[PDB]
Amino acid sequence: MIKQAVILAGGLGSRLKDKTKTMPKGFLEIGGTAIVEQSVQKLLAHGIEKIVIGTGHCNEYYDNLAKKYPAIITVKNENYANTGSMGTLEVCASFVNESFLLLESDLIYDSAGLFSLINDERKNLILASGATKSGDEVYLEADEKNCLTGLSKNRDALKNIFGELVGITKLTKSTLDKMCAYAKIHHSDLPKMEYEHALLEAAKTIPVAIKRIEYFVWREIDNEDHLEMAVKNIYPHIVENEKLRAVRREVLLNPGPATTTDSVKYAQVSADICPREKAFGDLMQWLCDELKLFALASETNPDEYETVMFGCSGTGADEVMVSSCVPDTGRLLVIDNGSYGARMAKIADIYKIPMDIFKSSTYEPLDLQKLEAEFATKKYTHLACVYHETTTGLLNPLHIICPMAKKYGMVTIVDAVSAYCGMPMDLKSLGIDFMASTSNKNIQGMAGVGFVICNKAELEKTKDYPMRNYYLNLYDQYAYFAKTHQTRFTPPVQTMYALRQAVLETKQETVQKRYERYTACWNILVAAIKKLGLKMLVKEEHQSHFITAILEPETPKYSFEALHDFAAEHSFTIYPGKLGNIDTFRIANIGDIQPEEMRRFTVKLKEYMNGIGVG
Amino acid sequence: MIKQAVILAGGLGSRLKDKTKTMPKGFLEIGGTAIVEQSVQKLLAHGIEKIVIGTGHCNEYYDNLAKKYPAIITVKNENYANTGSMGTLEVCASFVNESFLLLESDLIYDSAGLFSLINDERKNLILASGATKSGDEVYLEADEKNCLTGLSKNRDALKNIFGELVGITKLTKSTLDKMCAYAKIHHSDLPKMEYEHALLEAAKTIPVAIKRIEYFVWREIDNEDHLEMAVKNIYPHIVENEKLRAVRREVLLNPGPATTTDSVKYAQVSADICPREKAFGDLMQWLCDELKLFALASETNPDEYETVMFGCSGTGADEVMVSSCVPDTGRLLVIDNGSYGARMAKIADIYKIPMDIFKSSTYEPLDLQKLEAEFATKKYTHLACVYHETTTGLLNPLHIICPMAKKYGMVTIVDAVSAYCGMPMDLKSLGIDFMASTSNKNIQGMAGVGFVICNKAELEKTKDYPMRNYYLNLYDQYAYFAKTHQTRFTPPVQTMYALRQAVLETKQETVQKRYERYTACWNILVAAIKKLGLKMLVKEEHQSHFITAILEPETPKYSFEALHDFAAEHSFTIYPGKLGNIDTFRIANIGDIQPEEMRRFTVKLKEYMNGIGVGV
Ligand SMILES: NCCP(=O)(O)OP(=O)(O)OC[C@H]1O[C@@H](n2ccc(N)nc2=O)[C@H](O)[C@@H]1O
Ligand SMILES: NCCP(=O)(O)OP(=O)(O)OC[C@H]1O[C@@H](n2ccc(N)nc2=O)[C@H](O)[C@@H]1O
Ligand SMILES: Cc1ncc(COP(=O)(O)O)c(C=O)c1O
Ligand SMILES: Cc1ncc(COP(=O)(O)O)c(C=O)c1O
Ligand SMILES: [Mg+2]
Ligand SMILES: [Mg+2]
Ligand SMILES: [Mg+2]
Ligand SMILES: [Mg+2]
Repeated sequence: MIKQAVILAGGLGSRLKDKTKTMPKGFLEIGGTAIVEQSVQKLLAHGIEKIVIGTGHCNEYYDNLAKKYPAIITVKNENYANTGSMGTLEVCASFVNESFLLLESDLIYDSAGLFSLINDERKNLILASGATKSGDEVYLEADEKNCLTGLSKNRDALKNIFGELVGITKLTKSTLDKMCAYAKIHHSDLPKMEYEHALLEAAKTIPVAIKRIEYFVWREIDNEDHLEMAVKNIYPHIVENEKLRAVRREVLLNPGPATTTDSVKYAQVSADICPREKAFGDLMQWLCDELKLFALASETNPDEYETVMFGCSGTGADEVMVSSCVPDTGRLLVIDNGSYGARMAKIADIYKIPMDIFKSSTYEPLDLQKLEAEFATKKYTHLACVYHETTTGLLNPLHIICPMAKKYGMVTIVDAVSAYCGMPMDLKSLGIDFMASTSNKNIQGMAGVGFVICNKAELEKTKDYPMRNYYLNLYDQYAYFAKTHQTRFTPPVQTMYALRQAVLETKQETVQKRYERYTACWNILVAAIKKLGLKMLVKEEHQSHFITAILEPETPKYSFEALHDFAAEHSFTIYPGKLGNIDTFRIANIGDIQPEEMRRFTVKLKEYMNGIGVG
Repeated sequence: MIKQAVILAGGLGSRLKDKTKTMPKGFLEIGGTAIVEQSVQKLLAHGIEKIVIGTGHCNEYYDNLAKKYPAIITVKNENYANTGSMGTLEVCASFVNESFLLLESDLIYDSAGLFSLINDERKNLILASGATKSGDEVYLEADEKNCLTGLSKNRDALKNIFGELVGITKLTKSTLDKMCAYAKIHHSDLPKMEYEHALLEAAKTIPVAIKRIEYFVWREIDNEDHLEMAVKNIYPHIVENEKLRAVRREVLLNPGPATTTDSVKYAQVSADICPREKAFGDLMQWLCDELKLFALASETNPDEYETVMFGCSGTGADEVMVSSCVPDTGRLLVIDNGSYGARMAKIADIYKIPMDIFKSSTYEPLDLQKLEAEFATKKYTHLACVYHETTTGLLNPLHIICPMAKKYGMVTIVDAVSAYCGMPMDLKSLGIDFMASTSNKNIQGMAGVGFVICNKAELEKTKDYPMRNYYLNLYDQYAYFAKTHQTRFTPPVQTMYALRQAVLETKQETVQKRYERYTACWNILVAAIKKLGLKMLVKEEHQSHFITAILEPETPKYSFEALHDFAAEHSFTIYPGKLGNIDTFRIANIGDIQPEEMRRFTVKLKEYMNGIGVGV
């Protein structure tokens, strides 16, 4: 997979005259957005994790772009006025360390050119098109292996015309080295070298193939004629082509699997791979390194924590923790104030772990005096509890409970399955030793990877615990990968590709802003609940903001099924209540849901409720 | 998703003169394949499981087509000479029970059209294109909501030209009902009604939207002019469009995950769905009902068997069996003649199940005499064993071992992780009570679903047993789905969509033909092994044909790393040996690997082996 890209954007764009006197031409806007920002989104959407933008003229526009996209690094060609495009690539190259995509800044293009270059086996590969009749075409001459032998804007300087250079090229680091060595040795005589020229030179000794997509839909914008072609013809075509790959968007109001981006969905599609290959071990290592960061404050040293990934669900991860972190020499206290706390107590009981339960209401907060009293008996070495009790939307105050458990010398075992990545978390100041979550809740990937983020020292303390199971044993799963850079058994390979994409998108959003978008959706729902006269099971002060239990209207005209089927006709999936003794329904707002989508849902809810005489 | 399609294929193709005298025009060939078989392939590749073809003219071409694609059912309009296309749709209608794609038979098209209709939220939807300059165009007139209000081959008879009808339309069953009711009402006065006519009438009371894809690449073939645009321009363009979506193909010579079809890859891409929804409960039910049939002979009663699916790996599925099927009141005998037999023994011991181990060589066949003497001690209520020991490619003779165990009163627990779907199996005659496998080995899906196919009577016996774990407990996982039509926990939804496609493609290939394909590759590999002077660790007669353990060459110039890195440069992934005291490398041939591709590998293997002095 290609993880890096370079956008060459130091040019003056002089041929656009007034348009570029104050502005790089990448920041021309078609359809409401800078063309280069669209390219940045297309690159990240295909799993590019680092975008090196070589800046020069009006570099401020790009520095300000980088503020919106953490994947961008800007590097200025201070001499941009007196070099060509090769000089800008030269200041970028020290930032490139593997194979990469190389893009011009004045392009619009069908993103299927990204996919097609990434998925071609040839390592050095120019994307080319058929005839465009656009002006300023760079023509490629190719040999019988379709490899580059000449290039020129004068079609008569060439021995054949294979296609036109699009400006999107896949290259190895070694090919870049060769280009930068030829550019450097010609700093005096060829000061305005264009990157194409150095690539042609490099192609003499390293084969550089050309992939000719006859009908590839693209346009470069050097001047006003190009812009006319872009605005009137090429852009609406690109829009249509990219919408052909759009996936049916169902808005899920259940707490996960939730609505996903289509870039997370398509991240599941990749070359087949043997998961014991080094490259896949490096991907699993990167997933471990990056997952645990979403649970730590930036000032907490990451090396104090480990991630342990398993092929299993959230319940699986909870069972890993209960069944691997509490020796028979200790005693566990489980907080049961919901289905997931009750589940952990039943797991501990199945395993015959010494254990008492602290039972409390599913919708009103825990008594912390009574809880501290149970810590104070010194009977408990370990505590297992849930952060967000998805049963009702109750948020347990683990910023209070778990540091208190630590003050009593206890190890903390935390189900954060529906909390992690939806709100900021710092395991260190939260006093949390082991934390479980999954790949398909608030991180917004696909189901199938459960994981435990561990205080490394407390993880180590379990090295000599008797195993209670095999597939779900925390220490062995951790120890084997530390030793072999392989995971013990076959993992959900494609789901792990999806998880990496969801990790990149969580870094792009940041957890803080995801929390704000979740809470904005929640704010809309609660206001509409109040207007309709509906009642909330949990008091707002005590809620997670990620799911809201709503009491069922008393009128016999209501049923869950009728509201559910109506909402489903409008592409909204709602969720039943989970309590035997109290009738509720639940509306969650996680995943890719947008505030306007929750607004549209409340409109439909009001339609339905009004139709049965509620509100 | 959309599970059903209909092809109207009854007409004469008269405008094609001699080419259709003896043949339906759907069987015109471009690129070596009948255009209508090309359409069937793209339908099947997008998850369609039933393709109803309405026949008439020379219906025998379509009946022979149906022999090659089991998803096809042909139904002949006997009166095709005296109806139009709606009459053929009429005789197909009772075979359609859901929303469906409706297709003309003379089409070539970008398959993106299937994907785009399936993923559009509007339930009744005509695919349209911009102007084609093709002749015989069917023009569509649309209202301000892009819904159909008129159509004609005569441009001037319409108040507006919204686009051209491609001939691929998504409809509900209720829209089909309406169309058929209107056609029967007009049997007398409109006996040659075209299906377009009836759809326009339905659109007067049911909104039928039009999805206009301006640059959509397609062509219908009614005459020689159409055929020329198809051959010279449209078909090469579709080929290019479809190859832009191709995923890089690595040939995996490791035993799973292995090379997959791109249709299985893209089956993971779907509408987000809450797994407790009835629709997804129905999918998991379908998967259970279909997975167990690849482990049974047709003469075996599928009602005697259940499937229990989990979100775990093959080791997880083995652990499900070991930890849920043997109570402390019994005693388990584990056969250990390989890594996965040993693994089941290690799991057994961690749970403290009463057990002995029957150890044997990892590359000599087990002594059936010694094993029977162990069974005859009457000390064991349960046997656990491995069908295919992918450690070495050693295939245990379970068609002897497990019925013997049954004759001795034993319950049988079988890891068939690397055996199931690569060779015909019948659990009834094999005497197997519990059989595990996964979604990413010989069934050729994506990893994440581990499952246990159970003798129903024996599965129900385990209700009495104390739970030893929770996530991996067989009975509780079975019973919950039986009671609720939901799985206990969140499953790997998208992996299950891919498993469904892999199931559909196994049904298309058949397990017998897949065994032949695998064995075909294995033969090629074995013949090249011998030509090079390489030695196999397991005797041919005791091998599975699915993975071959090869002795590493003695020369210091050999290394697994060099051979692996050279192979990988040519898009082949090989696998290291697994054995403590014998140096081997392994070459598997499961997954979508083709024989020509195994031949290409042996050519590169000879290049490497000759390079270091092996093989003359
Ligand atoms: N294949 C090129 C057709 P064109 O001649 O229009 O090249 P450009 O003038 O559009 O420059 C190509 C890219 O190269 C960039 N560039 C140009 C000059 C320079 N000194 N540095 C650059 O990065 C520039 O910003 C732009 O994105
Ligand atoms: N949008 C269609 C306009 P066109 O005039 O090409 O219609 P065709 O003659 O090509 O037929 C359309 C389809 O309808 C089928 N058909 C036609 C006549 C008939 N009695 N039964 C059919 O199924 C036929 O085999 C063919 O595949
Ligand atoms: C708090 C909590 N814990 C555990 C789980 C179990 O997750 P899974 O269904 O993936 O087992 C969930 C499910 O919603 C959850 O919300
Ligand atoms: C016979 C056998 N049993 C068990 C396994 C373990 O399966 P998994 O890697 O999915 O855990 C394998 C996988 O190679 C196998 O071949
Ligand atoms: Mg130019
Ligand atoms: Mg340019
Ligand atoms: Mg026609
Ligand atoms: Mg036709």
